[PDB]
Amino acid sequence: IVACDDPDFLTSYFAHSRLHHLSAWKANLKDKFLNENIHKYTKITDKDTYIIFHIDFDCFFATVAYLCRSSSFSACDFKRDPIVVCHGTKNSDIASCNYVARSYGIKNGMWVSQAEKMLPNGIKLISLPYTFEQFQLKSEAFYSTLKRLNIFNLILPISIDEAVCVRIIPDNIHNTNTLNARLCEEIRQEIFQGTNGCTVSIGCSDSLVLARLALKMAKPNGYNITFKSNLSEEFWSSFKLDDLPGVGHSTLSRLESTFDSPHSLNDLRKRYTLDALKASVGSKLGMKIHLALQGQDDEESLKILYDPKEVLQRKSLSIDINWGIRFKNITQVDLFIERGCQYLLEKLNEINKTTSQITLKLMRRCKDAPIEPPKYMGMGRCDSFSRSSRLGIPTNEFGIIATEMKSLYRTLGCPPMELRGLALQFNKLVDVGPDNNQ
DNA sequence: GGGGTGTGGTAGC
DNA sequence: ATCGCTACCACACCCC
Ligand SMILES: [Mg+2]
Ligand SMILES: [Mg+2]
Ligand SMILES: [Mg+2]
Ligand SMILES: [Mg+2]
Repeated sequence: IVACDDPDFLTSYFAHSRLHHLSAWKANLKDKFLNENIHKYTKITDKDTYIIFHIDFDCFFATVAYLCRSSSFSACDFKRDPIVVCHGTKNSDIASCNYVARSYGIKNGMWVSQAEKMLPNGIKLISLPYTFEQFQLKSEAFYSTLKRLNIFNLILPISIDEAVCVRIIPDNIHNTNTLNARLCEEIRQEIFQGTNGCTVSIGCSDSLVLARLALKMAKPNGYNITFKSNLSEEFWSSFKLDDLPGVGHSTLSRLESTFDSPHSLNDLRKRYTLDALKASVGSKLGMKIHLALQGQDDEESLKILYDPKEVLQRKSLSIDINWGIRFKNITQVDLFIERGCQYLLEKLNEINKTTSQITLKLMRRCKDAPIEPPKYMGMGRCDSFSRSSRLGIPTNEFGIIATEMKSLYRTLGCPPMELRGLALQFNKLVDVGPDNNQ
């Protein structure tokens, strides 16, 4: 047990946090792409007609944690048992659940306690531990396989378990559903072999948004090919409103209020107007959804194809610790802030940059919220506060940055015992060149 | 037209 | 027990 005032807290928390792993893995994949392409020009031009293959592991952590499970779980059956990956037994996040579990309504992000109640009696939840190194090794085999196939002009990392793969079609060549199905089946088989038993699903289309939707329709362990020319009511009626990229719970609530609770993308596209859309969820998001309901990408989403090097380039650097934060005095808070700045500057030096603007954000216990929340060591119900500061000169100096971060904490006025979370941010990064004379 | 700030939401497991 | 990260767009609202 490592408490937050222990010097090892940051190391231990990040070693156990799957959300930290997800972000660190994604950051590393983007840096790797930039390094491998520093002298290449595989970007998509206006002259290119392309097919998108959106490829994603099915129930990634659950599949891999199963395939690598310890001898204690040897009898576990991936096809018949409801399986989750999680740390705990009660108010612990289900990071991933297999499709047996999902047949009872269990979802990624659910607490174990909530998921257990959806099982009929006699049906036992199997909880597997995280296998983080294995997750990374399987993802390595995934990206290795995608490259080795020599069928994509551009391979964009989305996450540890997901990539957007672009195939350029010469007008020389007549593309067909038959060829696309064969490519999907090749990819699915080669990844199944290369990962020793993991399955991917694939969405294949001529836009990013349709490929994402096709991917959802393909799961589990399948593929779907839906081009703009194949769109139909049957397609749109198959999707929930929050199946649309960019539509989470808050946008969903607004759409349901404005449009009389649509229950499918078909309902929505028959009811909406562009203007009512923009009024409900905002102008840019409204335009994105409007175009999406046409099967079309918006300008912002297309930038990753036209200029992947710019989109994938890191523009900020931060840490967030909103779990296990229980400090008794300002001395201990300040030491934790110093430890966090040390960690961030190590990352900042690895990428050979300085920073010209920093932010501290905190979570503070709501005045009427219990001191110990339902989730062990959780932040609970909180109010958020943030404050930023522009540095005079771009710098990587601990003394300057840590001192200003601690000043920023002081100006937010949160008593140490009320603190439930801290984020430390370098908002603007500046290159370091060969000329540092003045 | 340019700039700034803090806040909100989403994305992957 | 339990590990509720983190990058980045978009917004509302302020200044010249
Ligand atoms: Mg998915
Ligand atoms: Mg997946
Ligand atoms: Mg994924
Ligand atoms: Mg969505």
